[PDB]
Amino acid sequence: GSFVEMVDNLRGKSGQGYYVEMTVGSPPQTLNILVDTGSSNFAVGAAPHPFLHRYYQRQLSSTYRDLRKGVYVPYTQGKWEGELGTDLVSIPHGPNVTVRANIAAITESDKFFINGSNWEGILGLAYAEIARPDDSLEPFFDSLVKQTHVPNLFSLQLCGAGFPLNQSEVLASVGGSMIIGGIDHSLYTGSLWYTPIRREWYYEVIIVRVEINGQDLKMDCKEYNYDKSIVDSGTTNLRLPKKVFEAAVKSIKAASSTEKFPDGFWLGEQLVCWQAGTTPWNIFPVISLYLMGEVTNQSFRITILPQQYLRPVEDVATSQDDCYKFAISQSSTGTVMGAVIMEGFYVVFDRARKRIGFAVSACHVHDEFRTAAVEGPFVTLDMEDCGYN
Amino acid sequence: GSFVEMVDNLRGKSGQGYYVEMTVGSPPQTLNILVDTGSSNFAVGAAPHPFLHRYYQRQLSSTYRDLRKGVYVPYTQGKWEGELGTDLVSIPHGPNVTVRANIAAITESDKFFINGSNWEGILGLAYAEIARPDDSLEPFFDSLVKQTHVPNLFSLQLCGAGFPLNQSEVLASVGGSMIIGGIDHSLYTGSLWYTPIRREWYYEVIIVRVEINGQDLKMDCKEYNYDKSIVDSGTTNLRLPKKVFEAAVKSIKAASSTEKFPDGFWLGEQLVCWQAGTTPWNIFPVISLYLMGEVTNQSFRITILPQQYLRPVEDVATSQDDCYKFAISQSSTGTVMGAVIMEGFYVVFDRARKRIGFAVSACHVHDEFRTAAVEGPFVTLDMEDCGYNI
Ligand SMILES: COC[C@H]1CCCN1C(=O)c1cc(C)cc(C(=O)N[C@@H](Cc2cc(F)cc(F)c2)[C@H](O)[C@H]2CN(S(=O)(=O)c3cccc(C)c3)CCN2)c1
Ligand SMILES: COC[C@H]1CCCN1C(=O)c1cc(C)cc(C(=O)N[C@@H](Cc2cc(F)cc(F)c2)[C@H](O)[C@H]2CN(S(=O)(=O)c3cccc(C)c3)CCN2)c1
Repeated sequence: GSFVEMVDNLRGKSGQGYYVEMTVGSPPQTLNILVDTGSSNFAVGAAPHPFLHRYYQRQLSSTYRDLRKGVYVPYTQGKWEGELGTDLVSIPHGPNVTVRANIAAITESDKFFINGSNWEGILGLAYAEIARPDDSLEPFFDSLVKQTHVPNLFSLQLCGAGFPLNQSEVLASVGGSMIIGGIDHSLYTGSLWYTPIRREWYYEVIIVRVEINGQDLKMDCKEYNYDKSIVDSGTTNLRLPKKVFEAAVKSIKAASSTEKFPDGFWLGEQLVCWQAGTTPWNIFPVISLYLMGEVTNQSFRITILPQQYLRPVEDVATSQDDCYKFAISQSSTGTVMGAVIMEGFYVVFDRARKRIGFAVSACHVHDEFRTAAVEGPFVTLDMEDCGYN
Repeated sequence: GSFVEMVDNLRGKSGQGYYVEMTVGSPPQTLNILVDTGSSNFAVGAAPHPFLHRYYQRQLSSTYRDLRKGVYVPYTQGKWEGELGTDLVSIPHGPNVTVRANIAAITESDKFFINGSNWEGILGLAYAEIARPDDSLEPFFDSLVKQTHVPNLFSLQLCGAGFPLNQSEVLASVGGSMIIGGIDHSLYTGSLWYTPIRREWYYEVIIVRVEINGQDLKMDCKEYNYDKSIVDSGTTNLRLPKKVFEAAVKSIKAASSTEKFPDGFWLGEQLVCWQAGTTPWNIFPVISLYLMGEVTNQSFRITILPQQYLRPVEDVATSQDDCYKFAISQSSTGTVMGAVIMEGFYVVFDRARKRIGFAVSACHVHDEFRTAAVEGPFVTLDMEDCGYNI
């Protein structure tokens, strides 16, 4: 019911990622690790890097075991080269257990570490199927559950501030909670609705309908999941398949037409600013994503506000204006429900029952007139046809 | 060949540098000078040093003029301290002119002079912007052009032997040509392709694409010129920015994977040897560097062989094996197209038209199956974006 020891154990923000503290080796080497539900490798910087002020020093760990094998891991954003091995790992603000897990010691990288993010590694929480080099390299969460009694489930509450957080602020602020092995009821309001995990590789789900301010985008639902739809804390934006993205932007533009913005804004590249406190939230539409339910021909929906899809950023002039970037972008690899979307909800990755739960987050940003929502049920047919093959 | 007097006026090798003979003072004092397109100061040993068997003696020159000013000049490799002055300078196997130029008389140095190199000074041929102490100290070539009718251009043909040269051999062998004021057609084959000199300080260029055996390295082209790319005869290796180096080595290892080499080899530190005549050139890939062309959206490429990037060295046991060191290394100061790269081509430093020309060298080392090349044109867009801006 409650896991006080794990509540508020996350820090960070949508644009730089959310991270949890972990320790590797003996004696314990503390490192901040990016929580990534969109990959399956546990890797840490293991050599000096301009953006790192600390890294994993294998020669100083008595429990380090060298697997005598290198691995090359590229992501959409960047990539790293690492040396595989194992060591004892713990989560200070997590379950009171120690696990021997696989660790990729990063020796070379390109556009992977983020300057000023405060994290030095990544925690891939997805399934073995997409682990590199292959599925024989057991993911951290799998080792955790196998070696301990911790229930096969974790939940994430990512908290966007709603405004820019400067360097010192983001280091001192609570970014959210990662409850390992349970669900903490204080992190959400209303009811939890579950959508099935279609297949166990990414946390894959199926979107069956999309609305912009109640208006049906009206596309073949297969387009929404081409070539897949995933829940990914390791990606900032809500990324949509090319065809869906173009349709969504046209609709969002139509709904917010009382004000015109440069193309660069809609490309998610340039920011838009308004005098302090005057952001016209009301001219932007809410976005509803209907997800397949656990009951036959039943679906539910999660609704996102512009407070979620417009990401706060500090103005180039550090002025007092409230500025933002459009956090919805085009994808060529399916739908990616990133951090800005997760920030509106408490998300339960129920691996044990092969499902993902959504509930209104106790820390989501909104205004006096609208709120994010998770509602159901709705009658929906042939939802399995929405999945891509 | 329209400049027979300057053809074959160079001696030396990639590992110790190529030098030209010059005279300074009245009466003329002969000295061997390192040809360095990577710096802009003309300086000579002017005091006894263990590695010098001769040096500039100012008190014996009636035309020596003291500028009453000292200067400290450090390079990545080493450094020297000297006293500035001017004197009359000539190049015996060069244009038939005498010019008064600035000369830094080296009185102290650290890791600058090389034992057995046979040179006693350095000729910085780059622009005034990087001259020490500042750009008011006119570089030698600028003085030469201003005081004479020599065209504002020089060309270099650096000739690597393709095998080790002992002390005696390196002293009697022709190391190449420095044509002052012109282009000698006998030093190259095929056509000359020109890339723009981006800015006049180092001889800076812009690389727009890189291939290893035709396979695109596929990096943002800005990486190739971070923070700059230069043509430098004063450096042995092809030096590449950290990330480009890592990518290049990975690809070169992949292409030559039928043979495994120790990390020390790829670090450019230890040599690898093969039984005489059996070097497996064919397992190593050719490397192509695409350079911005003179025409809009057009580029050309220069391709080098392992015969260029594997530098011949004498075996530690002076055996009959053919040994080499990997002559590609990482840099934290941008790309450096060093001597091992220049050895594959005839390079024209066309200062007058702010461009650098490349053509297959008549003396590049190759085998019966592959040759170095300079080919074009290729359609390339947004090349200006490949250049780096601080
Ligand atoms: C919070 O976000 C922070 C800001 C700043 C920097 C990145 N970033 C983004 O918003 C952003 C944007 C885009 C367009 C992509 C990514 C992206 O690749 N994320 C990765 C994790 C990651 C986070 C980083 F911080 C840097 C980095 F190198 C990578 C995630 O694991 C993606 C990976 N892919 S896969 O097909 O490659 C892929 C598939 C299967 C296995 C692997 C190993 C990779 C699938 C979806 N899950 C992140
Ligand atoms: C053939 O090579 C022979 C073998 C044996 C010994 C050196 N060497 C190399 O291969 C080698 C290696 C490395 C890593 C560096 C150098 C290097 O500094 N070369 C210098 C010239 C030089 C040659 C020597 F022989 C000894 C020596 F002291 C220096 C060149 O002018 C470099 C200098 N820089 S700057 O930023 O410093 C620099 C920038 C602007 C002004 C100055 C004054 C210095 C820019 C690129 N142009 C040479």
